[PDB]
Amino acid sequence: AKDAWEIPRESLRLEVKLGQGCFGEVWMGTWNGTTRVAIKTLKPGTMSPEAFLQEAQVMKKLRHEKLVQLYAVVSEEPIYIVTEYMSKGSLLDFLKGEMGKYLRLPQLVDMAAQIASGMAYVERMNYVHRDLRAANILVGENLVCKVADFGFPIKWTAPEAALYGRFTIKSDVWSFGILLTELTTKGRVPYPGMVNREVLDQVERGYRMPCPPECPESLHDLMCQCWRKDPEERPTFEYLQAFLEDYFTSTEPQYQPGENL
Ligand SMILES: CC(C)n1nc(-c2ccc3cc(OCc4cccc(Cl)c4)ccc3c2)c2c(N)ncnc21
Repeated sequence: AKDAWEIPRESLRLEVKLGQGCFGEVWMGTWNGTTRVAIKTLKPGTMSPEAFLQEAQVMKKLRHEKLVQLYAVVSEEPIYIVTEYMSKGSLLDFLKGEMGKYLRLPQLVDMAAQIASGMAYVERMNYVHRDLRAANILVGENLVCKVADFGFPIKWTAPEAALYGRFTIKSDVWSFGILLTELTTKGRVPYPGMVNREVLDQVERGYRMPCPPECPESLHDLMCQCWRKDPEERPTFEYLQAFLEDYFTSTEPQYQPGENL
């Protein structure tokens, strides 16, 4: 028995390959011959309707302009998931690429605000992303950013989650903190020079990334709030959204552009 999200297979045209991997593939395509869409194919060898359908409900229930929207599914294998198309790809490729040159703090804080808005919706609904970071954010026209791909990357993960599996909205706040350094360095790996083992030992004994060049210290404080040892002292996304939305009036009103930020 199938639900309202199902579509017939004839309605999809896959046109350009965009991404690859062990999971499957991602294509840009057309739905019902008239609707630009992203399509994610899954190889028949990989995870079955036992763990597909449990993980489908998440993307079927949650709905917000700052989370990448499900449009349709072909559920019987081979599986196809159809979502909205984000014309600029992942945030990480965006910042690294041709556009990074031109982005400055106002745009970068704005993108942060938007993700914070998406995650504040996840927070209200009592969910947890678990792998929040630039690679899992998509960008569209007019710098619209949307959270994607809800769950090894210990550099983005809060210590309590990486050591004890305590994944909570507060461990997503930590990852947001790291995301802010990706935004403010145009997409560089965090903890540059440090292998994964080095990062746990250091973070656990108090080490935190310093202020990136040309980034205001007030913004690096926000980062340090997200990186508090004690999960419950980290701010909410409601707070973070508000802080970033209001940033240039309330916090940094004499901001003057520089060479990179
Ligand atoms: C960066 C590029 C390859 N890409 N990836 C995507 C993309 C990223 C993650 C996705 C995750 C998806 O969900 C995975 C999944 C897995 C099991 C069950 C369900 Cl319901 C859903 C579906 C489509 C996706 C599509 C994308 C997009 N929507 N628009 C434009 N470009 C996109």
